[PDB]
Amino acid sequence: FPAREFQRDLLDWFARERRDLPWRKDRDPYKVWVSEVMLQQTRVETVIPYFEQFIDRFPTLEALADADEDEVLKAWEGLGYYSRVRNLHAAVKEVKTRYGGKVPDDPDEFSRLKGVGPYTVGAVLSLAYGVPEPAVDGNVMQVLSRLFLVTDDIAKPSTRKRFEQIVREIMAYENPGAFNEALIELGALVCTPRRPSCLLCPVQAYCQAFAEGVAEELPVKMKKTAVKQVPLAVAVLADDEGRVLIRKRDSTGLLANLWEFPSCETDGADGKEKLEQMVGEQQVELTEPIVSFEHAFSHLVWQLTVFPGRLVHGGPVEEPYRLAPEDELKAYAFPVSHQRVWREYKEWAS
DNA sequence: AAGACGTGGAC
DNA sequence: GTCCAGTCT
Ligand code: SF4
Ligand SMILES: [Ca+2]
Ligand SMILES: [Ca+2]
Ligand SMILES: [Ca+2]
Repeated sequence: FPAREFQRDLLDWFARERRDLPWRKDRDPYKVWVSEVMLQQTRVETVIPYFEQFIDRFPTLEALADADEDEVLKAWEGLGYYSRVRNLHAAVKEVKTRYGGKVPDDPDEFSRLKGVGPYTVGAVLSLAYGVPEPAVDGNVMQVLSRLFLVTDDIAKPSTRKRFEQIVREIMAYENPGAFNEALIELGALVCTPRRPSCLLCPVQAYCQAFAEGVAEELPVKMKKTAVKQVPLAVAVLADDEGRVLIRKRDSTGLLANLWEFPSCETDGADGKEKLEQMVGEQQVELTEPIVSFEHAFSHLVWQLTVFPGRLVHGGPVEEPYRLAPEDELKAYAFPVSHQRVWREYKEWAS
């Protein structure tokens, strides 16, 4: 494999075409690490405003570590896959507590941190510290599957390990961070899933898939399974003084530690009744439902139905619930589904 | 291994 | 509608 003629060419292309993204302003390990977590299964264009806002709020690792969990989650509100930021928050706290605020440059110690998998180890340490670890994301797997005509299913962990070995074989130990970011940028800008720009492509000469005319069929990936449908009844409960009842989800599993309007997973069966029974347990009367809408997750679809109701206080509002004046709802981090619940509630109200 | 785990944007 | 931008369990 003509590594040098591939490398020199990839990196020259990158020097010319590299996007001036916010996290490329410097090689600060904290800012890099934040961006690499935010970018997990999230497009660059989506990340940009979140990254800018997050770094303004949490300018250093210490700032992030010292912040309240609710503040950090609100900074992630709407980005999706919220355990990323809970893991990052813990990883920074551990980096502060254990390492005094210096991001480990040891791969095993960096990898020991929550949220830091093989991609994030390679991305951060190669960029920040020059450590020659591979940084294999979807872009890289697309590029390598085409270059070396690798047909193994990339859903398999073992496939990713094969790509990691290829990177180690063709890397540029001279400039590891720049090699890694260049391979990713190639997949971002050129070696795209549909209609890849093979003719423009710098490393076209080395592409087995190009020769064979099969780039549009790679990488190989098993079609996704159809997802579960889940009915969800949601109560929007306001008292005479405009405050609304919300509750914090447990830290285990779906939308962990986010706030929501109280909801009961129904089986499509007696929703309004299930909601009234749910609140009584942990005084309230619900009207007819005002809207029904769906909300997609990667692995299930919520079918939401919103029931207005009136709240009469008969005791202390006990955890996990909170009585929030309308003007303070904006302080809490809500999943997009419940942001829409509230929007629909307000539209109906008017 | 393979399901859990969000969301928006482009086909 | 499908596809697509990592890590924990
Ligand atoms: S020639 Fe086409 S398929 Fe091959 S690396 Fe370039 S863009 Fe991807
Ligand atoms: Ca790890
Ligand atoms: Ca890509
Ligand atoms: Ca739970």
